[PDB]
Amino acid sequence: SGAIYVGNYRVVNRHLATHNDWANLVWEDSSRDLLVSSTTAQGCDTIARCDCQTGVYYCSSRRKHYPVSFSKPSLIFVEASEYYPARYQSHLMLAVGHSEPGDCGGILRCQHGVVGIVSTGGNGLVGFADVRDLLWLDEE
Ligand SMILES: C[C@@H](Cc1cocn1)NC(=O)c1nn(C)c2ccccc12
Ligand SMILES: [Zn+2]
Repeated sequence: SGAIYVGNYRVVNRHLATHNDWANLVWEDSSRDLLVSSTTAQGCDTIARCDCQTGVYYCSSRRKHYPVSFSKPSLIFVEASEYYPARYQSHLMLAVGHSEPGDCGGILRCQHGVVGIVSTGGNGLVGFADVRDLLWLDEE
């Protein structure tokens, strides 16, 4: 589990969105595994605006933050899970790192701020849904 709290937005994995998220919906995209809802309180996270390929992510199944090198956001075929059939996921970045299904929502960050959240994984890989292109998260 986990979310990004920037401005009056909450960014979560679409597959982990709650009824309150759907009832306060700002934007969602199944191909990216992302959903954004509105919040009453202002958040403290800031979004990175860059093309870094090194950063650190939080792994709840180890209670640890790990440094990683990761690929650029791309269209990748992801195997089936209980939340989606096997399909192409867009804006996804891969790295070598430990992960388990409940690690989704952990933040990946670089020197500039938050880069994205854990979305996919297995066999020593972890995949992150990028948010750096969502410029509107910084205003309104
Ligand atoms: C919960 C789904 C969401 C999903 C996105 O694309 C399709 N399904 N993801 C997973 O199944 C999953 N995520 N991580 C971090 C893993 C690590 C090891 C094994 C499985 C996974
Ligand atoms: Zn950066």
